[PDB]
Amino acid sequence: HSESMQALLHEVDTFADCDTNVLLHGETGVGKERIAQLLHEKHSRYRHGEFVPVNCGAIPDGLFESLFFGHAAHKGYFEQAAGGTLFLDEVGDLPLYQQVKLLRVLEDGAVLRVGATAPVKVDFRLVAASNKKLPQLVKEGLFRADLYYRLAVIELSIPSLEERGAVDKIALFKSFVAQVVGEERLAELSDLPYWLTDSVADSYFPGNVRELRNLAERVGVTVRQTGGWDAARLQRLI
Ligand SMILES: Nc1nc2c(ncn2[C@@H]2O[C@H](COP(=O)(O)OP(=O)(O)OP(=O)(O)O)[C@@H](O)[C@H]2O)c(=O)[nH]1
Ligand SMILES: [Mg+2]
Repeated sequence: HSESMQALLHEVDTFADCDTNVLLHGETGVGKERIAQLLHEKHSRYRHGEFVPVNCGAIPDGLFESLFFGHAAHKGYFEQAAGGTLFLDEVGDLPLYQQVKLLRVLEDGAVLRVGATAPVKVDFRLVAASNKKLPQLVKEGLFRADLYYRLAVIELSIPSLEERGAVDKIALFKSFVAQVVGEERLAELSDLPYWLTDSVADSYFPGNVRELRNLAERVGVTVRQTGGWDAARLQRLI
């Protein structure tokens, strides 16, 4: 890995095993959910519960209540993350009202299942992630200051691929390709063409590691289904 990743994983080593809330920063596809899964499985207690991922930017207002609090039957995300870790991706995309309901769950430590009269305690580790400048959203009143100061305790910054550099881009590409083709079959084929890795290293990935994994999956499947490195087929993919 590069220096950015080693520093980041060092932060993870320091801060994984404790109950404090974590806020992850980074562009789309840098690997924020992977980091949250790391934090989950390096927690000594919460590792035994479920990892519950939630994209707050794909929840329609009509279903927020059902999806988060459940029904008296449906189990919401809070109760699904009992003894585990809740990953709140795109937390900045929450509307203000849903921000307030979340902060009230976080402060009181309980949820009311829709259609119930007694609230039920809840215990989970909170990892939230955003790709936006949350403090500046708070200055504009698009994000609530109470929720922010409750979320933004352990802050981690996940580097982009352009920050990680060409050596890390090429190593990620190669391990993804090897995972798609099989290291043993890769051994029985020609070497990976140099123009391919050069092209990878000199390309900008807006989608960061998601986009790069997609490219390596297309490459690996082409190789797997044709039995070699077709330069026309591969060239089409760049
Ligand atoms: N091997 C490996 N895979 C990685 C690494 N970083 C990211 N990935 C993978 O690349 C993809 C990135 O997806 P996520 O981790 O969910 O990305 P994200 O940053 O949460 O994206 P957003 O949902 O847009 O915030 C996944 O398939 C990850 O497992 C890395 O350092 N090593
Ligand atoms: Mg995600």
